[PDB]
Amino acid sequence: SLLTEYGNDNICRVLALDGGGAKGFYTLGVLKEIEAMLGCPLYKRFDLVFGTSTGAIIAALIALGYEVDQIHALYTEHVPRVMSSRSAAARTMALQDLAKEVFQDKTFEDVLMGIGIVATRWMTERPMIFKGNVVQAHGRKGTFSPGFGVSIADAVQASCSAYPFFERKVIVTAAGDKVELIDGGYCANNPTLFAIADATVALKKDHKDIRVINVGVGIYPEPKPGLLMRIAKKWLAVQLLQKTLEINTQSMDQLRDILFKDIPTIRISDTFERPEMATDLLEYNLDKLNTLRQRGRESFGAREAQLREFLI
Amino acid sequence: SLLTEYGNDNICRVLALDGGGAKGFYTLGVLKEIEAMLGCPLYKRFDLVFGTSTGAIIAALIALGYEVDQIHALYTEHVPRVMSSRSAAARTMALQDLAKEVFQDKTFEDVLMGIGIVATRWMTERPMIFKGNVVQAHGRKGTFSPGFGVSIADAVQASCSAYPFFERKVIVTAAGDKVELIDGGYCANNPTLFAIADATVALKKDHKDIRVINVGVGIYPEPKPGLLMRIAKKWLAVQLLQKTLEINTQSMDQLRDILFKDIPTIRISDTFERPEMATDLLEYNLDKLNTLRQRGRESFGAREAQLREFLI
Ligand SMILES: Nc1ncnc2c1ncn2[C@@H]1O[C@@H]2COP(=O)(O)O[C@H]3[C@@H](O)[C@H](n4ccc(=O)[nH]c4=O)O[C@@H]3COP(=O)(O)O[C@H]2[C@H]1O
Ligand SMILES: Nc1ncnc2c1ncn2[C@@H]1O[C@@H]2COP(=O)(O)O[C@H]3[C@@H](O)[C@H](n4ccc(=O)[nH]c4=O)O[C@@H]3COP(=O)(O)O[C@H]2[C@H]1O
Repeated sequence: SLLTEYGNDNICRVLALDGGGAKGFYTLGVLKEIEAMLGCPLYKRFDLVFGTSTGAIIAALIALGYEVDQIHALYTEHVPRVMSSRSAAARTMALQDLAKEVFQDKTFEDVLMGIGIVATRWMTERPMIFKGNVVQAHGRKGTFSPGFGVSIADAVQASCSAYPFFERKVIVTAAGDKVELIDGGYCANNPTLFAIADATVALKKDHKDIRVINVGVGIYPEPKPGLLMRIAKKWLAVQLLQKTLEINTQSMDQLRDILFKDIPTIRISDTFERPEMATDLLEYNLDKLNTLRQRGRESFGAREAQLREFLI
Repeated sequence: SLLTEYGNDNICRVLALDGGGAKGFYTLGVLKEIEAMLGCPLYKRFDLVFGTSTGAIIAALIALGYEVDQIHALYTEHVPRVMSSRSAAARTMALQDLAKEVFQDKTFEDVLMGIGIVATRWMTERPMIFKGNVVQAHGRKGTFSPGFGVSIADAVQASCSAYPFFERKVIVTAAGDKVELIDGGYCANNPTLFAIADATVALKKDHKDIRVINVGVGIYPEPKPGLLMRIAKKWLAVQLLQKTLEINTQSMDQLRDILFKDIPTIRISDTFERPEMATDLLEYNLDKLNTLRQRGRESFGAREAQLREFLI
């Protein structure tokens, strides 16, 4: 049904997807409406998609040409099960199962658009960004291999490996370098700035010719310690994890606005008074998470006129 | 003794100081040597100083015209006592005592150079940066008040209030807005990028005419859970706090390098195999912390030739 076709212009259209546990049902609600407004799969209209943690799941599926409805079905099938886990080993196994089943043996040579999948290096404590094409590399292009030769499953699993509650994910690059990786949300749970870095620096696009759409997971009432103590034994570490991720997400958006006022950007992550959920790490109740789909469609509707102007 | 005088050029010299508990003895070791190499108090040569958490203590004293030896004496007198606290209430009281005793009733109208003191808004989860002069504001300059009318004590206490282990610090701005603030290290424990944002965007300085010096606290062997379990009851939250702060520090440096390759910058935060310490929150043993002073002087000596070229 997504038969609408678009001409080519010199405008770089960038999509940046936040991480947020199983609450990306909100993200998919926003994306569904953007898809139906365009009349084409998202990879045809967007030049670059960045994602972090469970947002990298969506970003990778978009880059492989999936339609949002297909993404929603896979996301429903696998993401809540990961978050329902209540042991580190169960969480890591659930996540490994998701990665292989969803992405199989696809690689970063298989993508149909620019991509960036953000993880965090345990050793250097700096990001490792799996990319698809050398033209968005900022250096060392003689040794560039798409995705470091790593499969999309391993890159997405790394992006999601929120140690200490998941195991760290060990990777060996095509150049023969072994790296231990953890969740990308520690350095850029909101990956918009990173995506902009590719567009401005690596793709040499002028700020006038960039359109950025950054979709989050939405903002909901924070779980209080009384609830957290009943479901998590390390409740304070669980709360600290959530609060720090939120700060990283919001402060990253403020920094983008400070440094890149002249880059047209729409961020979609509205505040709601329901549902009352656990943290991103722990929430898996599909009855609550499915209502985030509607909330995402509501957030699109509040911005549809400007989104039409961005994406044409 | 600091009698050397320097002419005026159009080069913006920027100093950016990481947070790191009581381990800023390392920072002061680096700064002592920079001071003695210059022959003047740091505020005469530097145009802008940014600091976060215990690094904002040093940055504020530099901005008030203190000499590094004076800063070291105050830092020794008050910072380790804060970190020796083993209850939230004891920590918050120790920190309040430090703020008032060290800075008394000085305000952001009392500074002798540009300053930025970074804290984190609990509500918006975005930075609140206390500044001294409207010319480094990026907007809303009609309502600008130096430091929001807040005293340096309250701004530095806010920058250091690492909730959940300190209480959040309540502030009322000169415009009559009340804000709850926590440690700046949650959004920019390394404040170099923020400082660069002021120099490039707000001060309209060309990248060629900026010199950035970013001093950290150094990198040391990480405490393992066996040790942490013996000194902290919420040891996993304590470890997560340290690891996330480190990632914020190092990833912030990587992002600066990606976005601002053409801004001359020196970062000084070397790796050492001793001393073995607790996390930044918990370490207070002066016998260990005092050896960081020597390590900071060693780190300066490895970069003295290039530091001479930066600062003349
Ligand atoms: N848009 C951005 N926003 C914020 N930070 C960014 C961004 N881009 C890079 N970085 C950081 O800068 C460091 C060096 O980047 P370089 O581009 O200069 O060199 C690249 C490239 O040549 C090659 N390579 C990259 C991707 C791939 O799929 N295959 C592959 O071969 O490896 C190096 C990447 O390694 P890391 O990713 O581990 O480290 C990066 C990252 O920490
Ligand atoms: N260099 C930077 N790097 C990264 N982020 C930055 C930087 N600078 C600002 N921001 C962020 O951008 C938001 C809006 O900044 P604006 O400069 O546009 O307006 C300012 C100013 O007009 C006025 N004001 C500022 C300081 C002072 O001592 N008295 C005073 O009156 O208040 C607003 C500040 O409030 P916050 O600090 O709470 O929010 C900031 C911050 O989140």
